Amino acid sequence: AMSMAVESTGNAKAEAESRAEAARIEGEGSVLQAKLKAQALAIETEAELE
Amino acid sequence: AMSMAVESTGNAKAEAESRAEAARIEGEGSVLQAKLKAQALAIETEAELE
Repeated sequence: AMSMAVESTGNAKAEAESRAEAARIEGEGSVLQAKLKAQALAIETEAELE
Repeated sequence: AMSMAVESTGNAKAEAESRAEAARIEGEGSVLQAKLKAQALAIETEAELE
């Protein structure tokens, strides 16, 4: 029982930390997409402003 | 369990940091597109202004 218990806990922490680390860096990805697509829209309509 | 755990966490951080770094620089891409397509529209209708 405890054998396949640690089996199951690791086996699911597997498909867990997978999507988890993917989430980490897809998130910091959108973080800099934010900082950037900011300066995109921020000055598109700064020239179009004028 | 912990073996395929670190497997899964890296395997998903893979498809994560992929879209993440793509997001980084597609974002800074639109950032300068912004600074530029600004000066595009900013003076199209500066001559058309006149």
